[PDB]
Amino acid sequence: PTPVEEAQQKTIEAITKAINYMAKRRIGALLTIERDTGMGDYIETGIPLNAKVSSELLINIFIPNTPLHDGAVIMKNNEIAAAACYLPLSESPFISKELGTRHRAAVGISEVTDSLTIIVSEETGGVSVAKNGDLHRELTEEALKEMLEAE
Amino acid sequence: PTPVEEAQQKTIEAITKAINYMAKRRIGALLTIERDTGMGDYIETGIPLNAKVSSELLINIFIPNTPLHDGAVIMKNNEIAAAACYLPLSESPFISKELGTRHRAAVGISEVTDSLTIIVSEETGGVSVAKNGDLHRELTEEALKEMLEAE
Ligand SMILES: COc1cccc(C(=O)n2cccc2)c1
Ligand SMILES: [Mg+2]
Repeated sequence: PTPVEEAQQKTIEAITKAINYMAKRRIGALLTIERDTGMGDYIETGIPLNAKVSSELLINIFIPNTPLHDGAVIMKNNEIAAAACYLPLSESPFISKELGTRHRAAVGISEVTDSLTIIVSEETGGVSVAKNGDLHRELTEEALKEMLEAE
Repeated sequence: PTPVEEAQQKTIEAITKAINYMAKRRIGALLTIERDTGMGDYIETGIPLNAKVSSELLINIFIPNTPLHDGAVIMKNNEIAAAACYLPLSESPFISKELGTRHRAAVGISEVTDSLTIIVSEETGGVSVAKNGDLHRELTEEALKEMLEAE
């Protein structure tokens, strides 16, 4: 594999390890991966990080009662661009009624970009992904990893 | 002021805001600012960030009982280079005997570099600075700012 491909694999490994840990601990999380539609307008609403990705940094961002935990992390390739970002809220009727703002924000950004957003529920620990206006819930660890690899 | 001057002042303000937050909550912290002596060997022992400085990120790094909080943050060229870094423990017999390994690590790096290290005590929330092999204890906010500006 090329350096670009190896870097992508390392970033996938960092994301999945972080998400798997937050799911086990019921740590709510909202992580949007920019794709070909630029998300600068949303990145600029958060706290700039421009940080190398690591599982450790991803988890710490979302620890409850901390400055960075409310709002979305937006990643650009192999960097965490910003945290505590605003995303627009979807009004889609296909969002389970019991779900809160993180899931609605994820679907919302997925309606106006080609990004992939991962959500961890603080209520159940369930992991979901929003893409192209659809929310896919209750993902296994294997399914999430495959989704990211395909992305 | 010049761009460089404004950037230095912004970073000092971000540091002092984070230190004040951790002192109030008695969150142990260890933050070393690289100066003329290169610290790459110590940076390489931690988790790479190369992140923009913010008080928010500093606070979200230093969360008790997290891997990212286990060691020193090292700053270089107005960025957070890495977190959870190793620093050498001082063997000086002239450090206050009630202080533990955090303060000995700060003094230790200050014995072999021209860096400035800030320490927040998890026992008391007291703020200290290590430079040139000495520990300056029980600093006020004004005292810490003066040290950062002098540095
Ligand atoms: C010690 O419990 C914690 C608490 C918060 C964050 C982490 C962490 O950074 N990781 C967990 C698995 C890989 C990375 C661990
Ligand atoms: Mg299902």
